[PDB]
Formats: sequence, C-alpha cells, structure tokens
Amino acid sequence: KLHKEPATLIKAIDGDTIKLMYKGQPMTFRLLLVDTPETKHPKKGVEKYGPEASAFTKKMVENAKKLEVEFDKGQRTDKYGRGLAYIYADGKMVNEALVRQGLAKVAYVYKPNNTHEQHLRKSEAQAKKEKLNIWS
Repeated sequence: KLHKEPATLIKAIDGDTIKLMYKGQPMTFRLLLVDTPETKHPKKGVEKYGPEASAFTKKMVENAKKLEVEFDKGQRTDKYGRGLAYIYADGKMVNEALVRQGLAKVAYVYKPNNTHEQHLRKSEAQAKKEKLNIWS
C-alpha cells in the first residue's frame, strides 16, 4: 500500500519537475508516469505546450494549502538523484491533472513503479477524445 507524506514547495522547475523540502532537505522530484513538453530540453530547449504545462504545474502547486508526495513500490530515485513520486496538491494528483488536460502523455512505464498507470491511461484516453492541447 502507498502512503502520502507532506512536503513543502521550494520551486517549480518545469511541467514535470519540482524542488520540494522533504523530510527537512531540499530535493528535486520528477513526476512519475508522465512526460510533459519541455522548456529546458538538452537539444530543442522550448517545445510546444511546454510553457503551458509548466505554468499549469506551477499554479497548481503554488496555490495549494497542502502538498503531499507519494512514492510508488519500486526505486524512489532516478539516476540523476531525483525523487520519483506522485504529487498531490490539496488531495488532487498533479500527474493526473496534467494528463487529463492534454498537457502530458503517459510515459514509458517501468514496473514495479506503475501503480497508477491504468488510472492515468484512462485520463489520457479522455483528453485524446476531447482533443485537448497536445491532442488538438
């Protein structure tokens, strides 16, 4: 069973990356199971819907009363030292919110970190059907 722990925002970096204070330390978190268009791409730098995905994540986390992080059942850090988590703003999953608005695709999934994969894919299927943003 997954559980939520509190965290405090330090800074939103991108649509899918955030700096948070977690168990008293600054740490970078990457949102599990989602890919957002980048504003900080090695190669291309700024891609389409990049600034929109980024502003949507930032507003959601900046205006929340409570942020929580939920680790999955697999590895909790990627090879860059970023935490791999589902982030919740006032009880609403930010990973899902993005996918539901057509501002993120469901990523390539690495078992065992795939607990919310079906739920995310259902939201993605709805944003495609509605032709939102990325899907327009």
